[PDB]
Amino acid sequence: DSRYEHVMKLRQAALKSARDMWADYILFVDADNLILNPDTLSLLIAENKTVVAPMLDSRAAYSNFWCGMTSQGYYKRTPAY
Amino acid sequence: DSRYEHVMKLRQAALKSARDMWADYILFVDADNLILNPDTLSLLIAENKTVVAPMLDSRAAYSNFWCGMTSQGYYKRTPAY
Repeated sequence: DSRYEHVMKLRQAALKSARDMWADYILFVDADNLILNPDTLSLLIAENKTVVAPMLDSRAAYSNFWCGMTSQGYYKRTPAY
Repeated sequence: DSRYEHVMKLRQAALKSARDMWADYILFVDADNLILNPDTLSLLIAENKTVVAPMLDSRAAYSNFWCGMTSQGYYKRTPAY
């Protein structure tokens, strides 16, 4: 739980630091997320939605978007996955 | 001629602190002009031009915009004034 707390605090500090620089957008890459296609940022920016997140592939079913949380926020597959 | 070169050194050192902060627009007001009509900033913003300036008034003909430079950048009263 200390690691969860630290990650939350660090991301919150990043967001706070991106509001005092008067900056549109804040794109949160992480360690291993290989952003291959060079035009990712332009294609996300030119779409005008508040929180958008491209769908990265993988080797198996795993990806980076759910389709439904049941009662306490755990995966529930919905046939539109 | 030793005061001018301390005037520019205080604007060219201001137009540089509004380019490293990502700040649209910059309003140069010298502490001698009465900014009366409280909607001057919105009315200037909504005009969408590169360098725009309100036409303040004064007791005599002198206002803050010329209408022609002759050869050496000194006033010439074009009949459109």
